[PDB]
Amino acid sequence: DCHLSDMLQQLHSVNASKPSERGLVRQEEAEDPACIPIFWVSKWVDYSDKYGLGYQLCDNSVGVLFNDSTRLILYNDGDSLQYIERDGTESYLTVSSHPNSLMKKITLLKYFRNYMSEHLLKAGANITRLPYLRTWFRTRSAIILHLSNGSVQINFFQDHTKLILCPLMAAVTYIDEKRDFRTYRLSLLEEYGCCKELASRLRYARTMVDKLLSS
Ligand SMILES: BrCc1cccc(I)c1
Repeated sequence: DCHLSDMLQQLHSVNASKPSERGLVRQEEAEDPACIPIFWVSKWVDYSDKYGLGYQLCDNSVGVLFNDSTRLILYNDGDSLQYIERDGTESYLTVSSHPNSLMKKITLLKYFRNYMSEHLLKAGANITRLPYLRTWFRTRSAIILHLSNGSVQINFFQDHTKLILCPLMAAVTYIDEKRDFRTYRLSLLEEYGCCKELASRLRYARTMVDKLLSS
């Protein structure tokens, strides 16, 4: 299930502990820099009416989830490709080899790359295996991005805040409006509690991970 069940369990636990009602809140105490995620989606472009969803990961790699549920990933070296059919079957290729099979999808991918590079701002710019985008959807309030390493990222439209959930670390990273990165250990959030806004977004995240599992 790509650790969705695990993540669901970790969020029910933090939310059940009602961490914004704790009298003596020390959210600063729940931080843990040995849980900082390796990957997250730094930019994305929804062209899903026509071709699909383009994105860039923080390592500068660029991927597309095409409508046919195939994925093409261009590594940060500008040439090496990874290709995933619906089957999940992976294969590796290079741009320079010019594979006749994927000419069209390469061109599309380069368009997405071009657009993102010139027109979009990076997420989490001022801080320091290659997964692909498994699934995604968006509500009025947010886009939800589920990576194949189990990570779930939720980007909120209103205020530009972002959640990155890592079930393997049982951790949450929170990017605020001021672009500040903070990484928390979920269990420690139950103990030290947190602010009302991190709290409501974790309630929203549990509902969103529910939604992923009903599909
Ligand atoms: Br219709 C040209 C095109 C294709 C893929 C992505 C983008 I952004 C634009």
